[PDB]
Amino acid sequence: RPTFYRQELNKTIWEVPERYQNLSPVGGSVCAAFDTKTGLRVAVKKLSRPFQSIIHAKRTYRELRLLKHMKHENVIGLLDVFTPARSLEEFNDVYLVTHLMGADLNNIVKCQKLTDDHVQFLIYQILRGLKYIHSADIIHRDLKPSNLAVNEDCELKILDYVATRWYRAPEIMLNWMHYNQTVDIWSVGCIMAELLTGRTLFPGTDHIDQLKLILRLVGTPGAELLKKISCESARNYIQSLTQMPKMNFANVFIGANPLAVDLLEKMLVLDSDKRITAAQALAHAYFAQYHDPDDEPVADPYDQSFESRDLLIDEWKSLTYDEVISFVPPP
Ligand SMILES: *[C@H](CC(C)=O)c1cccc(-c2nc(NCCc3ccccc3)c3ccc(N)cc3n2)c1
Repeated sequence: RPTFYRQELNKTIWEVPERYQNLSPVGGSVCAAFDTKTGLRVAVKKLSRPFQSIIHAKRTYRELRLLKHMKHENVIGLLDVFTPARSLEEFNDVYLVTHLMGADLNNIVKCQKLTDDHVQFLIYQILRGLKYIHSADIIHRDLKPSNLAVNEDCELKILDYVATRWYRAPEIMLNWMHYNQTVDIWSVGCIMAELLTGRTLFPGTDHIDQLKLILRLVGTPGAELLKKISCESARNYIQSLTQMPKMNFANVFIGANPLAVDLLEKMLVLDSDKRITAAQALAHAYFAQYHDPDDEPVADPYDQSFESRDLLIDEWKSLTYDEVISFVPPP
């Protein structure tokens, strides 16, 4: 068992192993720290009251399991997890340790005009991480520039104002209950567009405007999609709209690499059934410089059956304790 030390930072007490030094607040609450064991700079997240309630406790468990499962170069994983508690009885605090990445894509994009090469590399990496996440039957749902962290070498990792709505797939905006993994592809298309133009592709003021902006680009639904809409409300909306043709994306992204344009056309498809998958996008010619199918790994199957369980706080808490105790660090 390691030796811990205590200290207070902005009206919060941090109790951590001596391994971690120079705790410095950066934003649960998150501190930057020095990992003496590896000379890495790391982010230490102390979870905000993880067992306050059933919903807090299930979330805490959900977060830990997910992070323990993610083992991929383009997805934030867990370097360490600990609690100062010596028993389940006193277990009331959870700390998660991950790589501290320098910046995020929103910082970058707001502060430099990217080259096509650089966009290729960045988008390639997002898709590589998406492939792995999707192969685990996980949907991110919240992809946006601030959820993508980058180091000075531009190595990218997917994490967990830049408004969420601006990256949300139209089927989520319309509230479809059976959306799929390709909602993340829509987000990637919107991120790619912004990297290439320095502009938010669809900066809606509200949900209605967001859809107006979207439909202006991609056109209104055809009959092939309308015959797939199960509910009257959504069909009444679609049939409301001024019949709009799809823009030719070459007239939107003027001077972009036409393979970038082609890829965007394949990402930003209104009908999610016809949207390219992450695996398929990785093999697109746009990423010819980076694509290697022998180094684009899939994940082990991820057991999400706990999502459908209704358990007591103590039960969620104990399960979390177990996940903490059983943690095996990465090499
Ligand atoms: C009906 C009620 C349910 C089952 O939730 C329903 C509500 C909302 C959305 C769908 C639905 N949407 C899409 N994509 C919508 C795309 C669109 C078009 C215009 C404006 C915004 C969004 C679907 C795509 C494909 C299939 N198979 C089904 C879809 N259902 C349904």
